[PDB]
Amino acid sequence: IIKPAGDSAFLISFGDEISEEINDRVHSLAKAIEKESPEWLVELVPAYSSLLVIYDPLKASYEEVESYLKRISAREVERIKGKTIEIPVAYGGEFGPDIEFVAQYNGLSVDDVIEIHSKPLYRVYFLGFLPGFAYLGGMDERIATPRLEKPRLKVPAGSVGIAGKQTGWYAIESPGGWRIIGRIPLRTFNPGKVPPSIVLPGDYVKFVPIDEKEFW
Repeated sequence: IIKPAGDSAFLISFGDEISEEINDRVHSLAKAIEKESPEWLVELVPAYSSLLVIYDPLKASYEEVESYLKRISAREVERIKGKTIEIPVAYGGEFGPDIEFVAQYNGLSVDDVIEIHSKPLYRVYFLGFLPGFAYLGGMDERIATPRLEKPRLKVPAGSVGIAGKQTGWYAIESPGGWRIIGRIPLRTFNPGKVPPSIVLPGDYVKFVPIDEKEFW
């Protein structure tokens, strides 16, 4: 989101949001630009939710520089879209027993847990098999919540939980003491599918709140 920034400069702007996903967009974009090295490039100054771009006005016209940054940002968003798997989660109620305590331990409503949880773009950083679990990075800290004092013996397949600053899900029924906030209806790990998990490390995940009814 792309605005002029004074003398021979533009600011890409994401914007206003201190955020690890934001931080990495900035960085990835600066990188995407550095991959081209356009001949008109003077400086790139990342900030937490923006990137300053400065150009040599003898090399590139203003209108050129503006257009190009619009085009390189389009292609960054398309690259990240291609890497993004959308995951429906029915949050609260029977599907997540522990959501009320997550809210309350953090001083929020349940609806707020749901927005804060499903807002980021998560990175899949590790997968385990047998029992399958997907471990994710990128959770907002306002929903951080320690584990149950004693684990449940049977967590249904698809449970989305929190455990400190981590979120992830139980791919099949298994023990665990993570705070369960929602359940996924997709069979996320399926031996005898190729590949056998729907996300692989290095993929991104977008959780998508659904109701009970387009859960079943």
